[PDB]
Amino acid sequence: DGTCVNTNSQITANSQCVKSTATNCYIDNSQLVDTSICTRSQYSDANVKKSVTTDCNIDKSQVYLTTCTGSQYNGIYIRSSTTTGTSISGPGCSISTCTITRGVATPAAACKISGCSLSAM
Repeated sequence: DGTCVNTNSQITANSQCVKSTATNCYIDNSQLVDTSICTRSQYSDANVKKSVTTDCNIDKSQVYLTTCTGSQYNGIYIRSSTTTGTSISGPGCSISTCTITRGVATPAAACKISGCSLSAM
C-alpha cells in the first residue's frame, strides 16, 4: 500500500504503487512507482518507473521513463524508450533510448540494444 491513484485496477497484496496512476490495470507481484501511469495493462513480477503504458503485457521486466503501447515485454530492462505493437524478449534484454514499431527499431544512434530479440505483436 502507498500513494496509489488507482481508479479500478487490481494491485495484488504484494504488489505496490506509489505516486502513480492506474486505469483498469492488472498488477501481480509488481511495482508501479514515481509517476508511472498504466491503462488496461498486465504487469507480472515486474517494475515500472515514471512510464506511460497502455494495453501492454510486462513479465519479469524493469521499465524506466518509457512509453509502452500495445506491446509485450518479457524478461527485459528498458529505459527512455517507446514501443508500439511490439513483443520484446531476451531474457536479460537491455534497451536504451529506442523507438520500436512492430518489431523494427529506429536506425537512430541513440537506440542501444543488448542481449535482446524483437518481434511484431
